[PDB]
Amino acid sequence: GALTESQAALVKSSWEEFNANIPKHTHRFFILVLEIAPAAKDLFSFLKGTSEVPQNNPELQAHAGKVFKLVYEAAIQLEVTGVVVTDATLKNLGSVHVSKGVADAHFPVVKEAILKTIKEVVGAKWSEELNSAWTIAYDELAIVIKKEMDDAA
Ligand code: HEM
Ligand SMILES: O=C(O)c1cccnc1
Repeated sequence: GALTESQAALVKSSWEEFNANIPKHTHRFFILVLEIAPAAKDLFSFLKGTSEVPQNNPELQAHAGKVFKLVYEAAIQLEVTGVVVTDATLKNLGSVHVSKGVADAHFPVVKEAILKTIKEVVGAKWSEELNSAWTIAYDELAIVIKKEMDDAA
């Protein structure tokens, strides 16, 4: 697909849709995560000692938002420029993932959790062309973070 002018137009449009509801889309996101992999719970400070995923924990929202922003930004960057640019941020990310005891087999957990979250976010407007466009953008960004973790470990 590549990211045509037509495909990027599709990712931007769908990200704008996600931001429109951070406490929902981010709590869903942690549930999709614990559905796919339960043990992941012990990883997160704000999830430990708890029995369910807190719905209004600011720490938790701030946390999940930041993750989706990072995947959008990556898609536009692909259409316009043709690539994903690795900065300070992407590298610090790689450090903290290792402190917290996170591995690569964890990544398809958080991907499916994000494609499923966006399919849920865009509903009937969903196209093969759009799925293809976020898939392309996650893959391309994960390729970069995994790359930095392996560097932070
Ligand atoms: C392209 C995919 C990913 C992106 C964009 C991303 C982004 C981030 C960011 C931005 C932070 C720090 C948040 C803060 O300062 O507020 C963080 C922390 C963390 N990440 Fe991820 N991440 C990704 C994949 C993963 C995966 C696959 C896992 C494993 C399940 C994971 C587990 C964690 C943990 C345990 C922390 C520490 C949270 C705490 O303070 O207790 N991440 N990540
Ligand atoms: O909340 C976090 O810090 C988080 C969630 C998913 C992936 N990475 C980090």
